[PDB]
Amino acid sequence: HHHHSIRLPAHLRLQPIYWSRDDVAQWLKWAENEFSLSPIDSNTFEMNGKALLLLTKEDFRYRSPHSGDELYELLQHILAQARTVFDLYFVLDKSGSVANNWIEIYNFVQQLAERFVSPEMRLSFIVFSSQATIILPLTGDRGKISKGLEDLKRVSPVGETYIHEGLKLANEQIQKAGGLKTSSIIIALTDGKLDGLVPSYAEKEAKISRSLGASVYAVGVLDFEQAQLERIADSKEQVFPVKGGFQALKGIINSILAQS
Ligand SMILES: [Mg+2]
Ligand SMILES: [Mg+2]
Ligand SMILES: [Mg+2]
Ligand SMILES: [Mg+2]
Ligand SMILES: [Mg+2]
Ligand SMILES: [Mg+2]
Ligand SMILES: [Mg+2]
Ligand code: NA
Ligand code: NA
Ligand code: NA
Ligand code: NA
Ligand code: NA
Repeated sequence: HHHHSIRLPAHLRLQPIYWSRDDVAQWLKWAENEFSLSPIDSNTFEMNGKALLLLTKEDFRYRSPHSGDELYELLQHILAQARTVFDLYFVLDKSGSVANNWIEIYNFVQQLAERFVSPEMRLSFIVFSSQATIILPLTGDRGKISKGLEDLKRVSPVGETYIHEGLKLANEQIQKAGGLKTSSIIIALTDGKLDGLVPSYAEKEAKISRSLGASVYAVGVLDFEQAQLERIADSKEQVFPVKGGFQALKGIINSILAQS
């Protein structure tokens, strides 16, 4: 049948894997009113969206004898709703300077790759030093992404810090994917210590990214050059320190999700 009209509150339209425990509770309140259900206790599902998605339909029925089957099917319909394809490009400094920090860069990327696993996400991994290389071409195939992560872990840092070459490969793929028609995010991990005219080259390439519609983030490693990262990223609000650990990861995750 094609007579379903499920429109969630705007702030609940993100894929349920990103729902907080409070989001789950709000979804229940919305559903009770939308579907004229009997009262749903606010603690019926004391868990976040990742956990909600592990429950079976039987679990829903046990938790809500009056409404669990309907809520489960509602969730399935929400999961089937089309969401805009979102493309994340990681542009990673493998120069000699960040050699003793490669694992820190890799681990930040792995954490973000593990977060952005909803089916509308596609990831690409690029590394740069004296030359830039696409390690993982843009894809939503989680098997290829896992292989891309294994390849990233084996990188041996060496060479100059020619970040413009890495940004160029993100821009080339964004152009091939549709340019302004795409939803594209670049995440550059670097200390931002650029030599010669590389600052000019990098800022030019980043402005090209923005002319293609992309939003540019910079994650700083080591004693990174904050001002330089601010000129590459869209703004200081899109510059995060890799040293901020979970708080920096949460900050950048929320910022990216808020581009949807
Ligand atoms: Mg509504
Ligand atoms: Mg909104
Ligand atoms: Mg929340
Ligand atoms: Mg029953
Ligand atoms: Mg460097
Ligand atoms: Mg510099
Ligand atoms: Mg999160
Ligand atoms: Na319906
Ligand atoms: Na790969
Ligand atoms: Na793209
Ligand atoms: Na965008
Ligand atoms: Na600027």
